[PDB]
Amino acid sequence: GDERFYAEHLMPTLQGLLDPESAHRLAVRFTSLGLLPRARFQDSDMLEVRVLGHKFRNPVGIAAGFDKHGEAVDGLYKMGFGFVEIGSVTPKPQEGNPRPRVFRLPEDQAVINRYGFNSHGLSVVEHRLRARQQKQAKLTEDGLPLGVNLGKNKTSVDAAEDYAEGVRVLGPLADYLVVNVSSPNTAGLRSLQGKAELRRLLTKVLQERDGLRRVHRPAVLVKIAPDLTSQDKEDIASVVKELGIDGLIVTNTTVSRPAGLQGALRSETGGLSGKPLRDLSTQTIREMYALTQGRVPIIGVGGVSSGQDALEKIRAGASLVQLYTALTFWGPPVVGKVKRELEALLKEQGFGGVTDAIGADHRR
Ligand SMILES: Cc1cc2nc3c(=O)[nH]c(=O)nc-3n(C[C@H](O)[C@H](O)[C@H](O)COP(=O)(O)O)c2cc1C
Ligand SMILES: O=C(Nc1cc(Cl)cc(Cl)c1)Nc1ccccc1C(=O)O
Ligand SMILES: CCCCCCCCCCC[N+](C)(C)[O-]
Ligand SMILES: O=C1C[C@@H](C(=O)O)NC(=O)N1
Repeated sequence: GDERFYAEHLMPTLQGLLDPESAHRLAVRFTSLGLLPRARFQDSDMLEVRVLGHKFRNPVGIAAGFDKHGEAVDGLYKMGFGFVEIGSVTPKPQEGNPRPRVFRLPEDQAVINRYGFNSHGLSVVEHRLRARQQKQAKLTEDGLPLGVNLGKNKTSVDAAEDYAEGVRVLGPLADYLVVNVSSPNTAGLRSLQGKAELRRLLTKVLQERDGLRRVHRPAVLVKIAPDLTSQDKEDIASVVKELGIDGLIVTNTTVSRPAGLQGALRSETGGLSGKPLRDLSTQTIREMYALTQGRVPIIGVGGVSSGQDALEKIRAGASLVQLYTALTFWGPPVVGKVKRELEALLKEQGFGGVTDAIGADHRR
């Protein structure tokens, strides 16, 4: 699990041999078989966070979209992530967009994808999680929670009902649910982010959640785009506080193309992730934290590949962070790297632990 060997040799060679979707599929397969490094980094108490009704032994999770179908959850904990989010899962199976649909921008340390919610569907994922449900219960009790990100089918005629089905089927199996209302790659999905129908949508979601038995009742979070107007964000903050949404995930990929991208493939359609997204997502965290008065837990995601990247989102108001794209460039060692650097920076800047640092920028 040597960071330099993966970063300088293994990964560059893998990317030379495999297109990104092939690499992704191979990585999921290897991970689910435990064929990858087991974290030697043992988490210190400084990294522990309590939010969303759970203990997280460290604040660094794997973002949705890597393990879309729930196949590699245990290998991902083994890799050192403090929590795992699977999905997005749609109600029925669907294939997603035609290939190629994932693109590498090496010069920018970025990826563009237009997968389009390729999904095994709720039923398959349900049985997959049921097969390890008790193992997960112990992991969660141990401080390693599981999130499930819910999507909707391309041809769906009623978006709210798709999400409602997801709550009923996978909600009993998840520590938290994510209503993904921010994918760049499904027609019309992102406009579920406007006020009146976001309120209608989330009201129905929360009602379905509340109808689940107490011990099987997940937290519900909303995952938003980096691409929202001031008005959108203002409206989302309002609805979230009004309905009692448990948290926000900030952010999904961007449909923007920031000035300065060098990759040959920069003009491919889809969502951009990685380094070019980093500060855009950090600023969105900062804004949503202020609009919710620091009362609504935020998971910060976008361009995290170092302890500094993570701490900047934490200080901006994130209680937890996720990464994905950094894994595709640096490989598994990046997880321990981020955790180790985060702990060092926390001591360095005088924080007793992660919890003390949450939102710290707003208190200056
Ligand atoms: C290949 C790929 C597939 C993704 N699939 C999903 C998805 O299915 N559901 C979702 O909510 N986010 C998905 N995302 C977005 C990530 O969860 C994350 O929000 C985004 O990539 C920003 O974090 P990062 O810069 O560390 O990659 C995907 C991202 C990538 C790169
Ligand atoms: O996931 C990996 N690679 C990978 C390689 C290793 Cl050696 C380990 C792990 Cl977990 C993942 N790669 C990707 C995942 C999603 C989208 C694009 C890629 C890519 O390669 O461009
Ligand atoms: C029966 C429905 C089948 C849907 C399959 C969708 C593509 C799944 C490809 C493997 C997972 N992955 C995200 C790594 O491409
Ligand atoms: O939420 C999502 C969906 C994913 C996909 O296209 O499957 N692409 C993304 O970048 N974010």
